[PDB]
Amino acid sequence: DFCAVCLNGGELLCCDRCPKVFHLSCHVPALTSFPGGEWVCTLCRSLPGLSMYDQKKCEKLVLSLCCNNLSLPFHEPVSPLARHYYQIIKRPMDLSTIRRKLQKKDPAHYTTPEEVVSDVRLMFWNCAKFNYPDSEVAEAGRSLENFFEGWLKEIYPEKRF
Ligand SMILES: [Zn+2]
Ligand SMILES: [Zn+2]
Repeated sequence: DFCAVCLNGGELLCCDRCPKVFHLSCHVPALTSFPGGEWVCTLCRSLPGLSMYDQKKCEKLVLSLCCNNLSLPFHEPVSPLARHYYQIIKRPMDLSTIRRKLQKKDPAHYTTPEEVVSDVRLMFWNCAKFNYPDSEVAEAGRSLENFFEGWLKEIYPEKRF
């Protein structure tokens, strides 16, 4: 009943192989039209810039982040009006920036999975550098990073990073 990424209702696409449902633009990659049917989400699929193999793996990683309820504070960039944020944080990073750079036409498209992982960790580092350690946001960032580091060993057991 609820999009797995933004937790809002409306016109939702169901994945056949898992309970998850998505707004078309909340899925990764975003869909621009509905499918006829028998559709499976990026998490349940099989198989310059990223190789097609790494593209799908990094899409699984980024969608796992977006679908986890702890990622909500990190879905969009911080408002540049936000007091002191852009003075402390010289390299802001957020999941809408990561999503966009996963698109192969993007002029800053990722070329290696290490680049994707470096941005994710940059996001967690900025969170802990700016937010009060007992803020709700800082707690969500620490807990989400533990999820991410676990998925990394699951999706790329071989790579060191
Ligand atoms: Zn959504
Ligand atoms: Zn699924």
